Amino acid sequence: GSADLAHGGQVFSANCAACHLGGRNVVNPAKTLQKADLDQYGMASIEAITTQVTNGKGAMPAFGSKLSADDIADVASYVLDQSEKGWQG
Amino acid sequence: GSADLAHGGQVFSANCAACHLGGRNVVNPAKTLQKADLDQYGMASIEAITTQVTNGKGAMPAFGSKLSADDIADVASYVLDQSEKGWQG
Ligand code: HEC
Ligand code: HEC
Repeated sequence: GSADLAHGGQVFSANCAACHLGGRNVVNPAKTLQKADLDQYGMASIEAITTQVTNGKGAMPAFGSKLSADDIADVASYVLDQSEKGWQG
Repeated sequence: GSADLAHGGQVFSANCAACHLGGRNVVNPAKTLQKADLDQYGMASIEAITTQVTNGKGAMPAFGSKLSADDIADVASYVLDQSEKGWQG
């Protein structure tokens, strides 16, 4: 799949930063995008992130109608990369 | 439509309070459930609220498949009532 990290960061800024700026989670600080939280909840994979972005979960909206498959693959790759590098912001 | 306020408050607690506790908006503080904001954005009517709950908007998830139409009508009635009276919490 698509794994354009820089484009993923753009998708992230346009669609995810409202709730996950800097890798946080303003709606649920127990479920951030930080490595330990992704690991805790089985979310440290492209497949898991793609599914949740596409379909939504709980208070997280779905993005499948607004974003292309490549947009979602890119943002998933961006999230996982940032979690491995330690987020900033 | 259904206008069971106390049931609407239960729907609100289970589905909306993660983001709108006390009539606020943790994601976008310019778009709270306070009367002045609902009035400003044309959201101070039952159908405006039911439509946005049903379809989602921006970072707000959709609920149209997860809640019955009466649940959505009840939560809209609760939101309007609380907004007009003044929220607590
Ligand atoms: C606020 C309305 C959000 C938007 C915009 C985005 N996300 Fe989200 N995210 C939000 C919540 C409330 C949760 C927890 C959902 C639940 O009940 O389980 C999440 C969770 C995630 C996760 C998992 C994090 C973890 O388990 O620790 C990921 C990987 C994630 N969100 C990614 C993500 C993306 C890539 C977004 C933009 C397309 C995005 N989220 C937006 C709230 C919100
Ligand atoms: C966090 C993930 C949210 C959940 C859960 C609920 N809402 Fe929401 N709401 C949220 C956002 C980010 C916004 C702004 C959307 C935009 O881009 O315009 C809203 C907005 C509303 C409004 C309008 C408020 C206003 O115009 O001032 C209403 C009436 C509203 N939300 C109601 C509502 C209901 C009843 C919910 C539970 C079913 C609900 N919201 C959940 C974020 C979130």
